[PDB]
Amino acid sequence: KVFGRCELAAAMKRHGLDNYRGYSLGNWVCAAKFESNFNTQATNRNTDGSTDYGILQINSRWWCNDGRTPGSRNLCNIPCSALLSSDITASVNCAKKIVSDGNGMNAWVAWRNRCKGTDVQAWIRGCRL
Ligand SMILES: [Cl-]
Ligand code: NA
Repeated sequence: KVFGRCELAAAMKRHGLDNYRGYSLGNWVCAAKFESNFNTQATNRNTDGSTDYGILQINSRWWCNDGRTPGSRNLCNIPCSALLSSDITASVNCAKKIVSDGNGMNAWVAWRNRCKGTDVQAWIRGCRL
């Protein structure tokens, strides 16, 4: 599923991400835009052989099991394919574990390079939330 901007903002809000660990909703919408272009089916392979999955491009080296990332952890305890669903629940629950891990949203490279320090409230402007 390819989400609309306000559709995704409302789904993330319902799942508890608005101000989760201090990060306003706009941060999460901005990250999803630049990680996956709001497409739950996005996948991208990394040089180390790991793969990034779903709307928030969660990585198989640490967070999910895809059966082909040797010596990986599965810290969200899920198959990576569960992160590609049109229901974002699994992605959100895993993201909450990631952002609690110590370096906050800097774990998402696109967030650090394209959202951090910008006017992220713009990503929820106009939405009925
Ligand atoms: Cl933080
Ligand atoms: Na893994």
